[PDB]
Amino acid sequence: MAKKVNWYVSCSPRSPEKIQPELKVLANFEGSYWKGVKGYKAQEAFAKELAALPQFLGAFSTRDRVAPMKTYGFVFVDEEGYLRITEAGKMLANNRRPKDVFLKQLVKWQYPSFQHKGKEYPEEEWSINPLVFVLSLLKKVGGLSKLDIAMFCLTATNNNQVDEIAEEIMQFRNEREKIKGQNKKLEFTENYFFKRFEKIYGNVSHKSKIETKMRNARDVADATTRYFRYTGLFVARGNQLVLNPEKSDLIDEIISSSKVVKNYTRVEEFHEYYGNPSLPQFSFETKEQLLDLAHRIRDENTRLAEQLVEHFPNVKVEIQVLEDIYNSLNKKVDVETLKDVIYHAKELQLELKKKKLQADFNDPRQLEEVIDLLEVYHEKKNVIEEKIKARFIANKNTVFEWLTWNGFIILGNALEYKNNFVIDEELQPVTHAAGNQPDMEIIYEDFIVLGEVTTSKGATQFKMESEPVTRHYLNKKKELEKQGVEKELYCLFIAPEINKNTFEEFMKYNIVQNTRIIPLSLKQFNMLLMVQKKLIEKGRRLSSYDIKNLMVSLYRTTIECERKYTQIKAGLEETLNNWVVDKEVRF
Ligand SMILES: [Br-]
Ligand SMILES: [Br-]
Ligand SMILES: [Br-]
Ligand SMILES: [Br-]
Ligand SMILES: [Br-]
Ligand SMILES: [Br-]
Ligand SMILES: [Br-]
Ligand SMILES: [Br-]
Ligand SMILES: [Br-]
Ligand SMILES: [Br-]
Ligand SMILES: [Br-]
Ligand SMILES: [Br-]
Ligand SMILES: [Br-]
Repeated sequence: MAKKVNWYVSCSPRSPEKIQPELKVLANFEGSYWKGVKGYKAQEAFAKELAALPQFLGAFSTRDRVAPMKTYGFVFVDEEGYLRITEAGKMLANNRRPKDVFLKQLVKWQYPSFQHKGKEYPEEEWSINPLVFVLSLLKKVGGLSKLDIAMFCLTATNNNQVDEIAEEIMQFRNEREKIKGQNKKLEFTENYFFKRFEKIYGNVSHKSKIETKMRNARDVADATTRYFRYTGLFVARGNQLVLNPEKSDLIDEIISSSKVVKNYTRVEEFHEYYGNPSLPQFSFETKEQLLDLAHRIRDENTRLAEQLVEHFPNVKVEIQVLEDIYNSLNKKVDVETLKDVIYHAKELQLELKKKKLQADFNDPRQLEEVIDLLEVYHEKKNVIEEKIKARFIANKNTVFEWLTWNGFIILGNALEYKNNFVIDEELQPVTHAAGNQPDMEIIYEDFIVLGEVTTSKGATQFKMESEPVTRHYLNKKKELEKQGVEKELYCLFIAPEINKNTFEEFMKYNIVQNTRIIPLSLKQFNMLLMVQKKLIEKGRRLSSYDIKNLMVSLYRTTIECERKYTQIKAGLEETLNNWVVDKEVRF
Protein backbone atom coordinates (compact mmCIF):
# COMPACT_ATOMS: atom_id res chain seq x y z
CA MET A 1 0.00 0.00 0.00
CA ALA A 2 1.21 3.53 -0.63
CA LYS A 3 -0.82 4.62 2.36
CA LYS A 4 1.45 5.77 5.20
CA VAL A 5 0.72 3.99 8.46
CA ASN A 6 2.47 6.09 11.07
CA TRP A 7 2.90 9.75 11.99
CA TYR A 8 6.12 11.22 13.31
CA VAL A 9 7.81 14.07 15.08
CA SER A 10 10.95 15.25 13.29
CA CYS A 11 14.47 14.30 14.45
CA SER A 12 15.96 17.26 12.68
CA PRO A 13 16.06 18.55 15.21
CA ARG A 14 14.80 16.13 17.82
CA SER A 15 14.66 18.90 20.39
CA PRO A 16 12.23 21.68 19.65
CA GLU A 17 14.14 24.69 20.98
CA LYS A 18 16.69 24.19 18.17
CA ILE A 19 14.13 25.29 15.57
CA GLN A 20 14.01 29.00 16.53
CA PRO A 21 17.50 29.94 15.35
CA GLU A 22 16.87 28.10 12.02
CA LEU A 23 13.52 29.83 11.56
CA LYS A 24 15.05 33.20 12.31
CA VAL A 25 17.51 32.58 9.49
CA LEU A 26 14.83 31.30 7.13
CA ALA A 27 12.54 34.26 7.75
CA ASN A 28 15.14 36.40 5.97
CA PHE A 29 14.12 34.67 2.77
CA GLU A 30 10.43 35.52 2.98
CA GLY A 31 9.17 36.49 -0.47
CA SER A 32 11.92 34.55 -2.19
CA TYR A 33 10.99 32.22 -5.06
CA TRP A 34 11.25 28.76 -3.48
CA LYS A 35 9.90 26.36 -6.07
CA GLY A 36 11.54 24.36 -8.88
CA VAL A 37 14.86 25.38 -10.44
CA LYS A 38 14.19 29.06 -9.95
CA GLY A 39 13.94 28.06 -6.28
CA TYR A 40 17.61 26.99 -6.24
CA LYS A 41 19.17 30.41 -5.76
CA ALA A 42 17.34 31.30 -2.56
CA GLN A 43 17.39 27.78 -1.16
CA GLU A 44 21.17 27.49 -1.56
CA ALA A 45 21.68 30.96 -0.14
CA PHE A 46 19.59 29.93 2.89
CA ALA A 47 21.54 26.69 3.32
CA LYS A 48 24.80 28.63 3.52
CA GLU A 49 23.49 31.07 6.14
CA LEU A 50 22.17 28.15 8.19
CA ALA A 51 25.43 26.15 8.13
CA ALA A 52 27.08 29.06 9.86
CA LEU A 53 24.75 28.51 12.84
CA PRO A 54 26.49 27.35 16.05
CA GLN A 55 24.44 24.16 16.25
CA PHE A 56 25.79 23.14 12.84
CA LEU A 57 29.42 24.01 13.53
CA GLY A 58 30.36 20.57 14.84
CA ALA A 59 25.65 18.01 6.17
CA PHE A 60 21.89 17.70 5.67
CA SER A 61 19.53 18.81 2.92
CA THR A 62 17.75 22.18 3.04
CA ARG A 63 14.46 20.35 2.41
CA ASP A 64 15.15 18.25 5.47
CA ARG A 65 15.63 21.20 7.81
CA VAL A 66 12.68 23.11 6.40
CA ALA A 67 10.21 20.22 6.60
CA PRO A 68 9.42 20.43 10.34
CA MET A 69 8.98 24.20 9.93
CA LYS A 70 6.24 23.42 7.41
CA THR A 71 4.71 20.55 9.37
CA TYR A 72 4.36 22.67 12.53
CA GLY A 73 2.87 25.63 10.62
CA PHE A 74 5.72 28.21 10.76
CA VAL A 75 6.28 28.52 7.01
CA PHE A 76 4.76 27.50 3.65
CA VAL A 77 5.22 28.00 -0.09
CA ASP A 78 2.31 29.87 -1.71
CA GLU A 79 0.69 28.89 -4.99
CA GLU A 80 2.79 31.38 -6.87
CA GLY A 81 5.93 29.69 -5.57
CA TYR A 82 7.16 32.24 -2.96
CA LEU A 83 8.33 31.42 0.57
CA ARG A 84 5.94 32.76 3.24
CA ILE A 85 6.20 33.03 7.02
CA THR A 86 3.05 32.54 9.07
CA GLU A 87 2.14 34.62 12.10
CA ALA A 88 3.12 31.64 14.25
CA GLY A 89 6.48 31.49 12.42
CA LYS A 90 6.96 35.24 12.95
CA MET A 91 6.31 34.97 16.71
CA LEU A 92 8.73 32.12 17.13
CA ALA A 93 11.39 33.84 15.00
CA ASN A 94 11.11 36.80 17.40
CA ASN A 95 11.27 34.44 20.37
CA ARG A 96 7.91 35.65 21.77
CA ARG A 97 6.29 33.13 24.18
CA PRO A 98 7.91 30.18 22.33
CA LYS A 99 6.55 27.31 24.48
CA ASP A 100 3.03 28.73 24.04
CA VAL A 101 3.52 29.07 20.30
CA PHE A 102 4.58 25.40 20.21
CA LEU A 103 1.60 24.38 22.39
CA LYS A 104 -0.90 26.01 20.05
CA GLN A 105 0.79 24.71 16.88
CA LEU A 106 1.06 21.14 18.18
CA VAL A 107 -2.52 21.20 19.43
CA LYS A 108 -3.72 22.16 15.92
CA TRP A 109 -1.30 19.69 14.33
CA GLN A 110 -3.34 17.14 12.38
CA TYR A 111 -3.32 14.39 9.75
CA PRO A 112 -4.39 14.87 7.07
CA SER A 113 -2.96 18.34 6.55
CA PHE A 114 -1.59 20.50 3.76
CA GLN A 115 1.74 18.65 4.06
CA HIS A 116 0.27 15.16 4.56
CA LYS A 117 -2.74 14.54 2.35
CA GLY A 118 -4.08 12.61 -0.62
CA LYS A 119 -3.33 9.04 -1.66
CA GLU A 120 -0.75 8.61 1.09
CA TYR A 121 -3.09 10.02 3.75
CA PRO A 122 -6.67 8.96 3.03
CA GLU A 123 -9.42 10.24 5.30
CA GLU A 124 -10.70 6.67 5.52
CA GLU A 125 -7.68 5.84 7.62
CA TRP A 126 -6.41 9.23 8.78
CA SER A 127 -8.06 11.68 11.19
CA ILE A 128 -5.81 12.48 14.13
CA ASN A 129 -4.33 15.28 16.28
CA PRO A 130 -1.26 13.33 17.50
CA LEU A 131 -0.61 15.43 20.61
CA VAL A 132 -4.23 15.34 21.64
CA PHE A 133 -4.47 11.62 20.99
CA VAL A 134 -1.61 11.19 23.44
CA LEU A 135 -3.22 13.45 26.05
CA SER A 136 -6.38 11.37 25.83
CA LEU A 137 -4.49 8.08 25.97
CA LEU A 138 -2.59 9.17 29.08
CA LYS A 139 -5.92 9.81 30.82
CA LYS A 140 -6.46 6.10 30.30
CA VAL A 141 -3.01 4.57 30.85
CA GLY A 142 -1.37 7.01 33.28
CA GLY A 143 2.06 7.04 31.61
CA LEU A 144 4.03 6.12 28.53
CA SER A 145 7.68 5.24 28.21
CA LYS A 146 9.42 6.10 24.92
CA LEU A 147 9.17 2.44 24.00
CA ASP A 148 5.38 2.54 24.69
CA ILE A 149 5.12 5.49 22.29
CA ALA A 150 7.16 3.72 19.65
CA MET A 151 5.07 0.51 19.94
CA PHE A 152 1.56 1.88 20.26
CA CYS A 153 1.22 5.58 19.48
CA LEU A 154 2.98 6.40 16.22
CA THR A 155 0.84 3.85 14.35
CA ALA A 156 -2.37 5.32 15.71
CA THR A 157 -3.89 7.13 12.71
CA ASN A 158 -7.31 8.20 14.06
CA ASN A 159 -8.44 10.12 17.12
CA ASN A 160 -11.14 7.48 17.69
CA GLN A 161 -8.59 4.78 18.51
CA VAL A 162 -7.76 6.03 22.05
CA ASP A 163 -9.90 3.44 23.90
CA GLU A 164 -8.75 0.54 21.72
CA ILE A 165 -5.05 1.30 22.12
CA ALA A 166 -5.57 2.04 25.84
CA GLU A 167 -7.15 -1.38 26.23
CA GLU A 168 -4.33 -2.95 24.28
CA ILE A 169 -1.58 -1.36 26.34
CA MET A 170 -3.06 -2.56 29.59
CA GLN A 171 -3.43 -6.06 28.18
CA PHE A 172 0.16 -5.89 27.08
CA ARG A 173 1.17 -4.73 30.55
CA ASN A 174 -0.94 -7.36 32.32
CA GLU A 175 0.60 -10.13 30.32
CA ARG A 176 4.17 -8.83 30.61
CA GLU A 177 3.86 -8.79 34.39
CA LYS A 178 3.02 -12.50 34.30
CA ILE A 179 6.26 -13.26 32.48
CA LYS A 180 8.59 -14.33 35.30
CA GLY A 181 12.20 -13.29 34.83
CA GLN A 182 13.40 -9.80 33.94
CA ASN A 183 15.17 -11.06 30.86
CA LYS A 184 12.14 -13.10 29.91
CA LYS A 185 10.12 -9.83 30.16
CA LEU A 186 12.54 -8.04 27.78
CA GLU A 187 12.18 -10.77 25.16
CA PHE A 188 8.38 -10.97 25.43
CA THR A 189 8.24 -7.21 25.04
CA GLU A 190 10.60 -7.20 22.09
CA ASN A 191 8.67 -9.97 20.41
CA TYR A 192 5.30 -8.34 21.05
CA PHE A 193 6.90 -5.32 19.30
CA PHE A 194 8.16 -7.39 16.40
CA LYS A 195 4.81 -9.04 15.87
CA ARG A 196 2.73 -5.86 16.09
CA PHE A 197 4.86 -3.99 13.55
CA GLU A 198 4.74 -7.13 11.39
CA LYS A 199 0.97 -7.04 11.07
CA ILE A 200 1.28 -3.28 10.51
CA TYR A 201 4.14 -2.99 8.05
CA GLY A 202 2.94 -6.26 6.59
CA ASN A 203 3.17 -4.11 3.48
CA VAL A 204 6.05 -4.65 1.06
CA SER A 205 15.69 -9.69 4.91
CA HIS A 206 12.21 -9.37 6.38
CA LYS A 207 13.37 -9.32 10.01
CA SER A 208 16.00 -6.76 8.99
CA LYS A 209 13.21 -4.65 7.56
CA ILE A 210 10.71 -4.46 10.39
CA GLU A 211 13.65 -4.12 12.73
CA THR A 212 14.43 -0.85 10.93
CA LYS A 213 10.80 0.16 11.40
CA MET A 214 11.11 -0.61 15.12
CA ARG A 215 14.38 1.31 15.38
CA ASN A 216 12.93 4.32 13.63
CA ALA A 217 9.95 4.25 15.96
CA ARG A 218 12.24 4.35 18.96
CA ASP A 219 14.08 7.33 17.46
CA VAL A 220 10.87 9.21 16.82
CA ALA A 221 9.46 8.36 20.24
CA ASP A 222 12.44 10.20 21.75
CA ALA A 223 11.79 13.36 19.70
CA THR A 224 8.06 13.12 20.48
CA THR A 225 8.62 13.23 24.24
CA ARG A 226 10.94 16.27 23.92
CA TYR A 227 8.52 18.28 21.75
CA PHE A 228 5.54 17.36 23.91
CA ARG A 229 7.33 18.16 27.18
CA TYR A 230 8.35 21.54 25.67
CA THR A 231 4.68 22.57 25.55
CA GLY A 232 4.38 22.04 29.32
CA LEU A 233 1.30 19.87 28.90
CA PHE A 234 3.40 16.81 29.58
CA VAL A 235 6.20 16.09 32.09
CA ALA A 236 8.45 13.16 32.96
CA ARG A 237 7.70 11.01 35.99
CA GLY A 238 10.61 8.57 36.16
CA ASN A 239 11.06 7.13 32.67
CA GLN A 240 7.41 7.84 31.72
CA LEU A 241 5.74 10.68 29.89
CA VAL A 242 2.74 11.73 31.96
CA LEU A 243 0.26 14.61 32.01
CA ASN A 244 1.32 17.77 33.87
CA PRO A 245 -0.86 17.76 37.02
CA GLU A 246 -0.94 21.61 37.03
CA LYS A 247 -2.52 21.82 33.55
CA SER A 248 -5.59 19.65 34.11
CA ASP A 249 -8.18 22.20 33.08
CA LEU A 250 -6.24 23.34 30.03
CA ILE A 251 -5.77 19.71 28.99
CA ASP A 252 -9.52 19.10 29.41
CA GLU A 253 -10.38 22.01 27.15
CA ILE A 254 -7.81 20.90 24.54
CA ILE A 255 -9.32 17.47 24.35
CA SER A 256 -12.80 18.95 24.25
CA SER A 257 -12.24 21.52 21.49
CA SER A 258 -9.67 19.72 19.30
CA LYS A 259 -10.56 18.81 15.74
CA VAL A 260 -9.37 17.73 12.32
CA VAL A 261 -10.45 20.52 9.98
CA LYS A 262 -11.27 19.54 6.39
CA ASN A 263 -9.99 22.64 4.59
CA TYR A 264 -6.46 21.35 4.06
CA THR A 265 -6.12 20.86 0.29
CA ARG A 266 -5.12 24.38 -0.58
CA VAL A 267 -2.16 26.07 0.99
CA GLU A 268 -3.63 29.49 1.70
CA GLU A 269 -6.89 28.45 3.29
CA PHE A 270 -5.21 25.89 5.49
CA HIS A 271 -2.49 28.21 6.81
CA GLU A 272 -4.97 31.01 7.55
CA TYR A 273 -6.02 28.64 10.35
CA TYR A 274 -2.93 26.60 11.02
CA GLY A 275 -0.43 29.48 10.96
CA ASN A 276 -2.48 31.53 13.44
CA PRO A 277 -0.92 31.31 16.91
CA SER A 278 -4.06 32.81 18.44
CA LEU A 279 -5.91 29.62 17.42
CA PRO A 280 -7.37 27.77 19.10
CA GLN A 281 -8.74 30.52 21.34
CA PHE A 282 -9.24 29.02 24.81
CA SER A 283 -12.17 29.95 27.07
CA PHE A 284 -9.96 31.83 29.56
CA GLU A 285 -8.18 33.93 26.94
CA THR A 286 -10.26 37.02 27.63
CA LYS A 287 -8.94 40.14 29.41
CA GLU A 288 -11.14 39.34 32.41
CA GLN A 289 -10.06 35.73 32.74
CA LEU A 290 -6.43 36.39 31.94
CA LEU A 291 -6.34 38.88 34.79
CA ASP A 292 -7.62 36.10 36.99
CA LEU A 293 -5.03 33.66 35.68
CA ALA A 294 -2.24 36.18 36.11
CA HIS A 295 -3.35 36.80 39.72
CA ARG A 296 -3.58 33.10 40.48
CA ILE A 297 0.00 32.57 39.33
CA ARG A 298 1.11 35.58 41.35
CA ASP A 299 -0.44 34.05 44.49
CA GLU A 300 1.18 30.70 43.79
CA ASN A 301 4.57 32.37 43.39
CA THR A 302 4.10 34.46 46.52
CA ARG A 303 3.11 31.40 48.56
CA LEU A 304 6.27 29.67 47.34
CA ALA A 305 8.60 32.51 48.02
CA GLU A 306 7.14 33.26 51.44
CA GLN A 307 7.50 29.62 52.49
CA LEU A 308 11.15 29.73 51.53
CA VAL A 309 12.49 33.15 52.32
CA GLU A 310 13.10 32.73 56.05
CA HIS A 311 15.65 29.94 55.61
CA PHE A 312 16.51 30.62 51.96
CA PRO A 313 16.84 34.33 51.47
CA ASN A 314 18.29 33.81 47.96
CA VAL A 315 14.63 33.60 46.81
CA LYS A 316 14.62 37.38 47.13
CA VAL A 317 16.01 37.23 43.57
CA GLU A 318 12.72 35.86 42.15
CA ILE A 319 10.57 38.05 44.41
CA GLN A 320 12.02 41.16 42.82
CA VAL A 321 11.72 39.86 39.25
CA LEU A 322 8.14 39.03 40.19
CA GLU A 323 7.57 42.64 41.12
CA ASP A 324 9.10 43.87 37.89
CA ILE A 325 6.97 41.58 35.73
CA TYR A 326 3.67 42.55 37.36
CA ASN A 327 4.45 46.28 37.47
CA SER A 328 3.74 46.28 33.70
CA LEU A 329 0.03 45.80 34.38
CA ASN A 330 0.28 49.19 36.01
CA LYS A 331 0.94 50.81 32.67
CA LYS A 332 -1.41 48.68 30.61
CA VAL A 333 -3.92 45.89 30.91
CA ASP A 334 -4.71 44.40 27.53
CA VAL A 335 -4.79 40.76 26.39
CA GLU A 336 -1.29 40.87 24.91
CA THR A 337 0.32 42.41 27.97
CA LEU A 338 -1.45 39.87 30.16
CA LYS A 339 -0.19 36.98 28.05
CA ASP A 340 3.35 38.22 28.35
CA VAL A 341 3.08 38.72 32.10
CA ILE A 342 1.62 35.28 32.46
CA TYR A 343 4.38 33.74 30.36
CA HIS A 344 7.18 35.37 32.35
CA ALA A 345 5.41 34.56 35.64
CA LYS A 346 5.38 30.86 34.83
CA GLU A 347 9.08 31.07 33.92
CA LEU A 348 9.72 32.66 37.28
CA GLN A 349 7.69 30.02 39.08
CA LEU A 350 10.05 27.46 37.63
CA GLU A 351 12.93 29.48 39.04
CA LEU A 352 11.21 29.42 42.40
CA LYS A 353 10.77 25.64 42.16
CA LYS A 354 14.49 25.32 41.70
CA LYS A 355 15.12 27.17 44.97
CA LYS A 356 12.41 25.11 46.61
CA LEU A 357 14.60 22.07 46.01
CA GLN A 358 16.95 23.56 48.58
CA ALA A 359 14.23 23.05 51.21
CA ASP A 360 13.51 19.58 49.89
CA PHE A 361 17.14 18.65 50.39
CA ASN A 362 16.80 19.32 54.12
CA ASP A 363 15.49 15.73 54.21
CA PRO A 364 18.61 13.52 54.13
CA ARG A 365 16.83 10.84 52.14
CA GLN A 366 16.29 13.37 49.33
CA LEU A 367 19.86 14.56 49.47
CA GLU A 368 21.28 11.03 49.65
CA GLU A 369 19.22 10.06 46.64
CA VAL A 370 21.24 12.53 44.60
CA ILE A 371 24.47 11.23 46.04
CA ASP A 372 23.53 7.65 45.39
CA LEU A 373 22.62 8.29 41.73
CA LEU A 374 25.89 10.15 41.21
CA GLU A 375 27.74 7.13 42.67
CA VAL A 376 26.20 5.04 39.92
CA TYR A 377 28.53 6.81 37.52
CA HIS A 378 31.44 4.87 38.92
CA GLU A 379 29.96 1.62 37.58
CA LYS A 380 30.55 0.19 34.15
CA LYS A 381 28.79 1.77 31.19
CA ASN A 382 26.33 -1.11 30.81
CA VAL A 383 25.30 -0.77 34.44
CA ILE A 384 24.84 2.97 34.17
CA GLU A 385 22.68 2.72 31.08
CA GLU A 386 20.37 0.18 32.75
CA LYS A 387 19.97 2.09 35.98
CA ILE A 388 19.33 5.42 34.27
CA LYS A 389 16.94 4.13 31.58
CA ALA A 390 14.83 2.69 34.37
CA ARG A 391 14.58 6.02 36.16
CA PHE A 392 14.71 8.79 33.51
CA ILE A 393 13.56 9.55 29.96
CA ALA A 394 16.80 11.43 29.25
CA ASN A 395 20.07 9.66 28.45
CA LYS A 396 22.81 9.17 31.00
CA ASN A 397 24.98 12.01 29.74
CA THR A 398 22.12 14.50 30.19
CA VAL A 399 21.25 12.98 33.52
CA PHE A 400 24.82 13.43 34.75
CA GLU A 401 24.48 17.16 34.00
CA TRP A 402 21.18 17.26 35.90
CA LEU A 403 22.62 15.39 38.87
CA THR A 404 25.64 17.70 39.11
CA TRP A 405 23.27 20.70 38.98
CA ASN A 406 21.20 19.18 41.82
CA GLY A 407 24.57 18.91 43.61
CA PHE A 408 25.08 22.70 43.29
CA ILE A 409 21.57 23.19 44.65
CA ILE A 410 22.39 20.96 47.67
CA LEU A 411 25.44 23.11 48.48
CA GLY A 412 23.13 26.16 48.39
CA ASN A 413 23.56 29.94 48.48
CA ALA A 414 23.42 30.74 44.76
CA LEU A 415 21.55 33.64 43.26
CA GLU A 416 20.74 31.53 40.21
CA TYR A 417 21.23 27.89 39.28
CA LYS A 418 21.40 28.29 35.54
CA ASN A 419 21.11 24.91 33.87
CA ASN A 420 22.05 25.23 30.19
CA PHE A 421 20.62 21.76 29.55
CA VAL A 422 16.85 21.67 29.03
CA ILE A 423 14.46 20.66 31.83
CA ASP A 424 10.66 20.30 31.77
CA GLU A 425 8.00 21.87 34.01
CA GLU A 426 8.72 19.42 36.85
CA LEU A 427 12.42 20.14 36.59
CA GLN A 428 13.21 16.74 34.99
CA PRO A 429 16.00 16.63 32.38
CA VAL A 430 15.23 16.66 28.65
CA THR A 431 18.16 17.70 26.40
CA HIS A 432 21.89 18.13 26.98
CA ALA A 433 23.50 21.57 26.95
CA ALA A 434 24.40 23.06 23.56
CA GLY A 435 27.98 22.63 22.29
CA ASN A 436 28.71 26.34 22.66
CA GLN A 437 27.68 26.49 26.33
CA PRO A 438 28.99 25.06 29.59
CA ASP A 439 26.54 22.55 31.15
CA MET A 440 25.54 25.07 33.79
CA GLU A 441 26.31 28.52 35.22
CA ILE A 442 25.90 28.91 38.97
CA ILE A 443 25.88 32.61 39.84
CA TYR A 444 26.67 33.63 43.42
CA GLU A 445 26.69 37.04 45.11
CA ASP A 446 30.36 37.80 44.34
CA PHE A 447 31.62 34.92 42.18
CA ILE A 448 30.38 32.60 39.41
CA VAL A 449 31.06 28.91 38.87
CA LEU A 450 30.65 27.16 35.50
CA GLY A 451 29.87 23.46 35.79
CA GLU A 452 31.47 21.36 33.00
CA VAL A 453 30.74 17.63 33.39
CA THR A 454 31.41 14.56 31.27
CA THR A 455 31.20 10.77 31.53
CA SER A 456 33.95 10.72 28.86
CA LYS A 457 37.14 8.77 29.57
CA GLY A 458 40.81 8.85 28.60
CA ALA A 459 41.74 10.24 25.20
CA THR A 460 38.25 10.86 23.96
CA GLN A 461 37.86 12.90 27.14
CA PHE A 462 40.91 14.95 26.11
CA LYS A 463 39.36 14.89 22.66
CA MET A 464 35.97 16.05 23.81
CA GLU A 465 36.61 18.54 26.59
CA SER A 466 39.99 20.22 26.25
CA GLU A 467 38.98 22.95 23.76
CA PRO A 468 35.29 23.48 24.60
CA VAL A 469 35.90 23.85 28.33
CA THR A 470 38.70 26.41 27.89
CA ARG A 471 36.73 28.14 25.17
CA HIS A 472 33.50 28.33 27.15
CA TYR A 473 35.54 29.72 30.04
CA LEU A 474 37.14 32.40 27.89
CA ASN A 475 33.94 33.38 26.14
CA LYS A 476 32.17 33.83 29.48
CA LYS A 477 34.98 35.90 30.96
CA LYS A 478 34.82 38.12 27.84
CA GLU A 479 31.10 38.53 28.28
CA LEU A 480 31.34 39.36 31.98
CA GLU A 481 33.92 42.04 31.21
CA LYS A 482 31.78 43.58 28.45
CA GLN A 483 28.80 43.48 30.84
CA GLY A 484 30.87 45.08 33.64
CA VAL A 485 30.37 42.13 36.01
CA GLU A 486 32.95 42.34 38.77
CA LYS A 487 32.87 38.69 39.78
CA GLU A 488 35.69 36.18 39.63
CA LEU A 489 34.84 33.30 37.29
CA TYR A 490 35.65 29.71 38.15
CA CYS A 491 35.04 26.49 36.27
CA LEU A 492 34.52 23.17 38.02
CA PHE A 493 35.33 20.30 35.61
CA ILE A 494 33.85 17.04 36.92
CA ALA A 495 34.38 13.50 35.57
CA PRO A 496 34.26 10.02 37.13
CA GLU A 497 37.83 9.77 35.92
CA ILE A 498 39.74 12.88 35.06
CA ASN A 499 42.39 12.18 32.45
CA LYS A 500 45.93 13.40 33.21
CA ASN A 501 46.31 15.05 29.82
CA THR A 502 42.98 16.82 30.23
CA PHE A 503 44.08 17.88 33.71
CA GLU A 504 47.48 19.08 32.53
CA GLU A 505 45.86 21.01 29.72
CA PHE A 506 43.69 22.92 32.21
CA MET A 507 46.64 23.65 34.52
CA LYS A 508 48.50 25.12 31.56
CA TYR A 509 45.59 27.35 30.63
CA ASN A 510 45.29 28.44 34.27
CA ILE A 511 48.84 29.73 34.54
CA VAL A 512 49.35 30.72 30.89
CA GLN A 513 45.97 32.02 29.87
CA ASN A 514 44.76 33.06 33.31
CA THR A 515 41.82 30.64 33.35
CA ARG A 516 40.43 29.37 36.67
CA ILE A 517 39.56 25.79 35.80
CA ILE A 518 39.46 23.40 38.71
CA PRO A 519 39.32 19.69 37.89
CA LEU A 520 37.45 17.70 40.56
CA SER A 521 36.85 13.92 40.49
CA LEU A 522 33.27 12.77 40.82
CA LYS A 523 34.43 11.29 44.10
CA GLN A 524 35.69 14.68 45.29
CA PHE A 525 32.50 16.34 44.16
CA ASN A 526 30.41 13.75 45.99
CA MET A 527 32.50 14.46 49.11
CA LEU A 528 31.24 18.03 49.07
CA LEU A 529 27.63 16.77 49.04
CA MET A 530 28.38 14.51 52.00
CA VAL A 531 29.96 17.39 53.93
CA GLN A 532 26.76 19.38 53.43
CA LYS A 533 24.66 16.40 54.44
CA LYS A 534 26.47 16.02 57.78
CA LEU A 535 26.33 19.75 58.46
CA ILE A 536 22.57 19.76 57.94
CA GLU A 537 22.36 16.81 60.34
CA LYS A 538 23.93 19.08 62.96
CA GLY A 539 21.68 22.05 62.21
CA ARG A 540 24.33 23.81 60.11
CA ARG A 541 25.02 24.25 56.40
CA LEU A 542 27.66 25.69 54.10
CA SER A 543 27.70 29.44 53.57
CA SER A 544 28.32 31.45 50.40
CA TYR A 545 31.71 32.26 51.89
CA ASP A 546 32.50 28.59 52.40
CA ILE A 547 31.98 27.82 48.72
CA LYS A 548 33.93 30.83 47.55
CA ASN A 549 36.84 29.85 49.77
CA LEU A 550 36.90 26.36 48.37
CA MET A 551 36.93 27.72 44.85
CA VAL A 552 39.59 30.29 45.62
CA SER A 553 41.75 27.85 47.56
CA LEU A 554 41.66 25.16 44.92
CA TYR A 555 42.30 27.78 42.24
CA ARG A 556 45.39 29.06 44.09
CA THR A 557 46.76 25.51 44.31
CA THR A 558 46.40 25.02 40.59
CA ILE A 559 48.73 27.98 39.87
CA GLU A 560 51.10 28.05 42.88
CA CYS A 561 51.90 24.38 43.08
CA GLU A 562 55.04 22.86 41.58
CA ARG A 563 54.64 22.28 37.84
CA LYS A 564 54.22 18.51 38.00
CA TYR A 565 50.98 16.63 37.44
CA THR A 566 51.37 14.31 40.37
CA GLN A 567 52.16 17.25 42.64
CA ILE A 568 49.26 19.45 41.61
CA LYS A 569 46.91 16.52 41.84
CA ALA A 570 48.02 15.75 45.37
CA GLY A 571 47.95 19.45 46.18
CA LEU A 572 44.33 19.66 45.16
CA GLU A 573 43.47 16.69 47.40
CA GLU A 574 45.33 18.36 50.25
CA THR A 575 43.53 21.66 49.83
CA LEU A 576 40.23 19.81 49.61
CA ASN A 577 40.83 17.84 52.77
CA ASN A 578 41.76 20.98 54.68
CA TRP A 579 38.50 22.59 53.71
CA VAL A 580 36.65 19.44 54.65
CA VAL A 581 38.37 19.14 58.00
CA ASP A 582 37.62 22.80 58.65
CA LYS A 583 33.92 21.96 58.52
CA GLU A 584 34.42 19.78 61.61
CA VAL A 585 32.07 17.05 60.38
CA ARG A 586 32.16 13.32 61.11
CA PHE A 587 34.72 12.26 58.51
BR1 LIG B 1 22.11 27.61 16.76
BR1 LIG C 1 12.14 23.23 1.14
BR1 LIG D 1 8.57 16.97 9.69
BR1 LIG E 1 4.27 24.33 1.62
BR1 LIG F 1 -1.79 28.43 26.01
BR1 LIG G 1 13.24 3.34 23.73
BR1 LIG H 1 6.39 -6.18 33.87
BR1 LIG I 1 16.07 -15.93 30.74
BR1 LIG J 1 10.98 21.23 28.14
BR1 LIG K 1 19.90 31.27 50.60
BR1 LIG L 1 29.69 5.90 31.17
BR1 LIG M 1 21.44 6.01 28.81
BR1 LIG N 1 20.54 15.02 24.36
